[PDB]
Amino acid sequence: METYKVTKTIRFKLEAQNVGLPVAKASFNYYTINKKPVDFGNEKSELESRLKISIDTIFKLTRENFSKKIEEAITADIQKELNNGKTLLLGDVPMLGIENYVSLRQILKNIKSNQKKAFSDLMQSGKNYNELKATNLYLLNTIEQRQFDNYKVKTNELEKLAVKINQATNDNQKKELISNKQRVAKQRGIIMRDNFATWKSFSNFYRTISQEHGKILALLKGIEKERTESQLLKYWALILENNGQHKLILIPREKAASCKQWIASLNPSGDKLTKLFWFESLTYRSLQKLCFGFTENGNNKFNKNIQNLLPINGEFAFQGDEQKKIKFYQSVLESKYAQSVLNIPIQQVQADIINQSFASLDDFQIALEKICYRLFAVVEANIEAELLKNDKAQIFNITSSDLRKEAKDKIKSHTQIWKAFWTSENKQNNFETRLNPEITITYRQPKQSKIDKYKNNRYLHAQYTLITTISEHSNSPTKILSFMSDDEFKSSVDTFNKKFKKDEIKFAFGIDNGEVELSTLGVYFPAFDKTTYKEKVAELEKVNDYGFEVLTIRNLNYKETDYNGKERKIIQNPSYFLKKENYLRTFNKSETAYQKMFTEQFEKKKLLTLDLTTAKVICGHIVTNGDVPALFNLWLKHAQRNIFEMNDHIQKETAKKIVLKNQLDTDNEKLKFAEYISKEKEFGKLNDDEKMKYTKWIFEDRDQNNFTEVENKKFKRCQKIYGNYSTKAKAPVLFASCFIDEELQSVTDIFDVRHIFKKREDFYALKTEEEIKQLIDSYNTNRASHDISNEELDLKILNTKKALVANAVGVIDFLYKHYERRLGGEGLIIKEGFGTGKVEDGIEKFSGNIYRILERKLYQKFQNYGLVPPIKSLMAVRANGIENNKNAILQLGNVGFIDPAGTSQECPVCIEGRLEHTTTCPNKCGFNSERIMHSNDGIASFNIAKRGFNNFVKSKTD
RNA sequence: AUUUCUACUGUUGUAGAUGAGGGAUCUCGCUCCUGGAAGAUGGUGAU
RNA sequence: AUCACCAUCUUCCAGGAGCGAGAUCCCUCCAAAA
RNA sequence: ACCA
Ligand SMILES: [Mg+2]
Ligand SMILES: [Mg+2]
Repeated sequence: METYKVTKTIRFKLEAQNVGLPVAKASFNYYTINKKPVDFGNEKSELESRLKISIDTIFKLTRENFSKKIEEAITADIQKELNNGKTLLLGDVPMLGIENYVSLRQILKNIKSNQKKAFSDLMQSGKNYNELKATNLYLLNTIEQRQFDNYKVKTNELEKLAVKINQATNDNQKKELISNKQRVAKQRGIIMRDNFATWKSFSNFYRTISQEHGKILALLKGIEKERTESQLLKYWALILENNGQHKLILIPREKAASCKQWIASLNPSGDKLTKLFWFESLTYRSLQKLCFGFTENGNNKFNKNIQNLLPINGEFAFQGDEQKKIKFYQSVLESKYAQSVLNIPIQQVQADIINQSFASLDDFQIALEKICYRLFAVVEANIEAELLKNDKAQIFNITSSDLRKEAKDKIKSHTQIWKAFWTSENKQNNFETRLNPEITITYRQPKQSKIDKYKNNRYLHAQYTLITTISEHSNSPTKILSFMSDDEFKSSVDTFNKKFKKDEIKFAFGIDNGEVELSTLGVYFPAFDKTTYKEKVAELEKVNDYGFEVLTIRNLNYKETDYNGKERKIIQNPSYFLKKENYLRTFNKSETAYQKMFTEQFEKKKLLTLDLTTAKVICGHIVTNGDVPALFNLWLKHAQRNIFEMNDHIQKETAKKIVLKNQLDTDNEKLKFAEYISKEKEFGKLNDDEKMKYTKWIFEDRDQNNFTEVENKKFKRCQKIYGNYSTKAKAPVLFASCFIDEELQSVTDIFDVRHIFKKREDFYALKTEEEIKQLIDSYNTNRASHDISNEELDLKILNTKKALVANAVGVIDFLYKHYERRLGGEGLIIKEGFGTGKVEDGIEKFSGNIYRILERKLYQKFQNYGLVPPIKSLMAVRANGIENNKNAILQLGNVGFIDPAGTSQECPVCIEGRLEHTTTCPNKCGFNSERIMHSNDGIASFNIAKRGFNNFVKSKTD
């Protein structure tokens, strides 16, 4: 479909020849080397109008509710300060320069601080409830005496603990500390955090005010920082091409004036295996700065002339008429003065801009940029030394790994673009791929943690890196988002959604997000929907013509020895067994050997679904088992974090102890865990005798026990973290228990239990069972959270969570291209709209959920094709899910969202039936998922796609 | 062994992904500095 | 036997700054002729 | 919707 301009930041390496922190920044265009700060006059005068507040309108900035007395008290407290003619602001901003101003955020902080100061003194000193009710602490007043006593019991207990600790000796001191920290201080803090209603409400109100202020604080901070970021340009840059390779020349502005003049006299003499390029261009965004930029001061010499062309002054004169603006700009280019100082190609502009007529301003911008962008070329004998002599030019070599290897046709995309920029054909499209006129250089020190311990390596020595920005699709409409109001982004999305047409779409992808399979994919086409069921079943059965072809590894332990005697395993890197050259080179085998190995090790089949947990693209084939290590790394990082966050990390020693286990031993531990898993309601109501049968139900094999209807009545309704915890489960679980007593006798105070790891089958192909030794070294009580630095422990889960998404986006894009080059039309990506309420629950249950990251990476992927609009504030548009509506659909470009109700069990053909088991509908229709889907778990994704398609077309009917 | 990340890894390096810099608000874990309160212990003064 | 004070010491609370993890968010990345 |  029709695209729009897109930007990316690509970088290379530089090798110095003649001479992180910004060592240098440069601009190819010679006329942006003396920049001046942007004209933000409007926004500065507009944001002050949002800062100012009128006292009486404060309480309507929040959803919270305060009684009238508290409202009056707060207003009185603020008025106490607003005397002497001060004016109130939503916050303090030293950059705008306001004075005699009073910050509301500071006052809200102070009235909270003073009261939390007085309340502690009152509670500590030993006053009474009636004394409290007579104080001026209007926030803490009116608490139930029950809470007051609940708090003072802990206070006095703590008091006791204090003097106990002072006269301490020996290991006793360790058992005291924990009892002081773990149970008393934390419980007391939570009591006041989550039970004092007015306190909670005021905390929420202050939070909302603080966030609101922070927004328009960040905006203004960026506005100010732009004023100083734009003074660091000093160099004019050139690219000297030779023998098919580029150099990089930086020349200071002290000499650019003479250097360009000298270069202008060079003779263009074809190709001699050496060229000295230099860029020139003008843009619409710069003409407005030229004409209506800083006009109020009157020193804009471009407005000492040209005024006759004006209607009165200032860009606001045009009132917003596109065709008056177009004509004024054409006249500006038509003026005698403008052509005397500008450097545009007068002939082509005159024959193609001034004389023409444009339908809209977008085309005027496109034509101006298209015709004003030039890439010159000159050549002369040994043209390197004159620069070093006359102009003191610094010189680097631009390089990278892909720019030095023998074979080509297999090269990284970010190098593909740079290779494609210089092609001759690209000069005849008017530079569709554009290299923007500003670039930067950075210098990185070596890692001492690598030097000391140490075989080529990046980090073993310093590096010079070049960062450049490249704009693809330079001849399509532009789109920018700075300073748009929140209500304009939604309108932008709605307008951009109009491009799609009802009969344009031809298929859809449905994606399901579980927790045993982190995600699942399925494909739907309109051809599946025949009239009779007998036709639907047959249409589905033709898997050979619809589904896609996938390879499955047959033996994950297979290994082979290469010529060096080293051994290699298939699981770690299958790409050394699928590609031909790699196998024949490394293992020195013959053609027949390769054919036999390929025919014996890998199975292949065509299906309608998949399982994105481990699928990967290897040498053009989709391997369903090509990415086990990336899943193991995630299931290991989750456990390593969990077993480190349940310790304690105070400086002073403590006796908290924790251990790993395969099963729980003492009934205290089982009773603690069962409580950790169940809902507080329907559990505390559970009889103290049945709390043992519940443990037997959770932790035994369920085969030798005669559990009655109680299981459905009670056990299955109070469980909120589902799973299988038996000893013979498919993926046996591995536990961590925490206590203090030395030997864990049958009567000990265990005060935490959790389930850490899942022993997924086929993890043993990488690591033996004993490699829980790895899961432990990352837990240690003595460690202080402040001390722990990177490169000795790593708690990050972001990278290991982006790895799986990186492997899944490849599969999804490959399938999208495959089907689009067969059906002739674009398709929709459908996933259910959980919103924000359920995303947090999903994170809680596992903490490695991939939903939001996968969505945020699909948006990044599919923008390049021009299929979703630019995104500014994602939470603005949705902020929530789609519930209780089985027809609605939320659309961002080609990415849809729907309600997930009743999708995971309905039969694709019979609808009314339910298909939780046997892979055949109980209604006895012809449906049978044996030869279609990888398992019975894919039926959700299919449905997720199905409902995604039918609804979308339904939206276009009117 | 990489502009950068992940799995490998040296007879041409291999398979997937890649928009980077600086900053704002909030939640959780910790440390140093200054101030307030409760209190343990040796000593000194006093009625 | 009681009351005031000096000094070492324990805990909790408030404010300032810094480190580690997660969530939401923002701006910059093309201008000038004497 | 997440799951012996
Ligand atoms: Mg689902
Ligand atoms: Mg699922």
